[PDB]
Amino acid sequence: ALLRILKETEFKKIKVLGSGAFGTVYKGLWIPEGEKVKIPVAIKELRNKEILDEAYVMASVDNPHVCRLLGICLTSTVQLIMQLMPFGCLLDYVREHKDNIGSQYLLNWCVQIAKGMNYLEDRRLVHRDLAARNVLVKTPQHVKITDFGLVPIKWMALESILHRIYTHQSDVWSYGVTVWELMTFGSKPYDGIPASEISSILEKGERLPQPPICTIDVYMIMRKCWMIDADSRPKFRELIIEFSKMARDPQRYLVIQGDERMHLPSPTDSNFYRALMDEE
Amino acid sequence: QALLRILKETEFKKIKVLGSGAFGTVYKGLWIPEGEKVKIPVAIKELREAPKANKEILDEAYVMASVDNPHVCRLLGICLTSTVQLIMQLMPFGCLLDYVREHKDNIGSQYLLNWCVQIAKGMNYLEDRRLVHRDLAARNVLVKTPQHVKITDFGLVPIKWMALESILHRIYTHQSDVWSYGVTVWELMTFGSKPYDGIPASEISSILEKGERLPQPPICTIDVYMIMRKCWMIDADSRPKFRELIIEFSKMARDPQRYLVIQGDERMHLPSPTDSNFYRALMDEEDM
Ligand SMILES: Nc1ncnc2c1ncn2[C@@H]1O[C@H](COP(=O)(O)OP(=O)(O)NP(=O)(O)O)[C@@H](O)[C@H]1O
Ligand SMILES: Nc1ncnc2c1ncn2[C@@H]1O[C@H](COP(=O)(O)OP(=O)(O)NP(=O)(O)O)[C@@H](O)[C@H]1O
Ligand SMILES: O=C(Nc1nccs1)[C@@H](c1cc(F)ccc1O)N1Cc2ccccc2C1=O
Ligand SMILES: O=C(Nc1nccs1)[C@@H](c1cc(F)ccc1O)N1Cc2ccccc2C1=O
Ligand SMILES: [Mg+2]
Ligand SMILES: [Mg+2]
Repeated sequence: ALLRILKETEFKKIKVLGSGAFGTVYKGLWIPEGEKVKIPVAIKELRNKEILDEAYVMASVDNPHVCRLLGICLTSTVQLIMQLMPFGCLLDYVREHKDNIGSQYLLNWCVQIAKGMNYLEDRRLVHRDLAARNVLVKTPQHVKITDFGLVPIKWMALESILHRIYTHQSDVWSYGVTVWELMTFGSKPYDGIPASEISSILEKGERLPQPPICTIDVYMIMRKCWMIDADSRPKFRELIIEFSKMARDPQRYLVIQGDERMHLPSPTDSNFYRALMDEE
Repeated sequence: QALLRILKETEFKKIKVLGSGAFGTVYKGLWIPEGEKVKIPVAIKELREAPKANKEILDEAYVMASVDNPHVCRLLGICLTSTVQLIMQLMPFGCLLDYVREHKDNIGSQYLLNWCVQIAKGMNYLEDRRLVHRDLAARNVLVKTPQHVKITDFGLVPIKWMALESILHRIYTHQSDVWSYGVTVWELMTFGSKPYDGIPASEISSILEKGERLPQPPICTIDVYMIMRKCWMIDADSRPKFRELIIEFSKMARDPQRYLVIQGDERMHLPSPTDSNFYRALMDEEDM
């Protein structure tokens, strides 16, 4: 219904964008038959036709902060088509802007990721791979969650490392690590520590260090996501409220040098961005 | 208002040339948001002739940057260089004239009538905003997707699209726009034929007073051609209103094969919901 079955003669892979746990992402072109136009798309080639049933679920998501699977091609290697995000993922974005971000942008991203994760919770889809690399930037003012519903030890809750149980509260943990990535401008969590040892350091009660720009107010939220008791860590609905609260007074909760001249887009610039690449 | 972004050079680059018109050349361009590594496709119209003049160009730019309708194009930005350059969204399918030419006979009756409805909706919106188009023609109707057209280059010599009272006097009205709307419909129904082909433009004024109009397109039933002819009546106030045209064409679009006789109209692909959602998610996320 909302998933278009494509045939191989309708799209072309052009450039490789990256590789992850399961799949390689290409920049591609959609070639509508009978037409002379070439529309850019993102294609994930993976590494059971029932997969069609899985595809229908991701084609059925409806939220401004959740990516939708647009099409699939099954003739050979399973290929999936979704809208291409020219800004790439949020992780690469925040690294390349380590010097010019701003508290207003950072806190709003936390709101948007929480909104998307709450939507997935309402639909009872567990992400199982939330991380800054799986948050796509449509525009700098608008981020979207991807590759949900399907090796990454440093984002997994303790109950996911020891036992293989992924819950919405396990997603809350990975949400906490995702915020940490943003607040550290794309730092690698537990840098230098082998993944084999992360299981053990968490039971000793060691967490990720406090980001230098974070007040304790925001750091308490992050740490609250990493509590060993899954049912005691925050709910996504609460995260929306807290971060939305902080976004109404951003300089009070994030201490960034020069935070006054690198703030939210002007309405003229917002209208220009929106008419050009974000009309939803 | 203040929906017009004043762009500076070095923020956009002209890449490919798309065409030239009465005053200006349109390029495919790239917007490079400052501080970013991204290349956003745009359409750029560089005018033809280069002070104080750009204060009225700016005043119109603010007006055209403020239109809000699904079937009316919006001016997005302007660059105030020697030659003024204008920025709007790039329509990769191009104008409706070239589209209907490259799909001659390959178009279904359902498509043709829907375009007439949408152009009328947009032209009625411009009337609601008290803006005279002054240049309605199939070349100034852009195809966003095949199911969605938008009006452009409004509110600013094309003798064969002008009402008689515009040729013999520079009087452009919403009712004179109704005339060019009729000529535009004729273009669509003839799959992009040239209007009054073979008659010199200097002589068009005289043939209209003698009562000669554009011929009936072979695919048009008598009902569709009668609307067209009412658009070209010498009495301006006797021509249809745009909202009446919306109602009329909407009625015919609910039974297109009753009003358009097209060979193979049963083998002519119609818009399927799966294809609609795919087109919209990729290039038409706007409300409609
Ligand atoms: N729709 C898209 N548009 C643009 N770039 C994309 C898109 N999807 C993915 N990418 C890029 O492709 C990279 C790799 O894709 P992916 O296969 O998801 O690996 P990953 O997400 O980074 N790691 P993993 O969580 O294990 O999949 C991402 O980091 C993005 O930079
Ligand atoms: N936004 C756009 N996206 C894509 N193609 C466009 C766009 N605007 C204009 N074009 C193309 O550029 C061509 C030339 O533009 P233009 O200068 O307006 O000439 P024209 O509209 O054909 N004649 P006229 O408008 O009466 O002066 C058009 O015919 C279209 O094919
Ligand atoms: O395709 C995906 N991502 C892509 N990156 C570049 C192009 S597509 C990914 C996905 C996309 C989306 F919009 C929303 C949630 C997701 O989980 N999916 C979907 C799916 C269905 C059946 C089997 C495997 C996968 C799979 O891996
Ligand atoms: O810019 C236009 N067309 C373009 N084609 C390719 C890129 S822009 C055109 C226009 C665009 C639109 F979205 C809606 C209505 C319009 O009248 N305008 C606007 C304007 C303002 C001041 C002086 C001259 C012009 C002028 O020519
Ligand atoms: Mg991924
Ligand atoms: Mg034009």
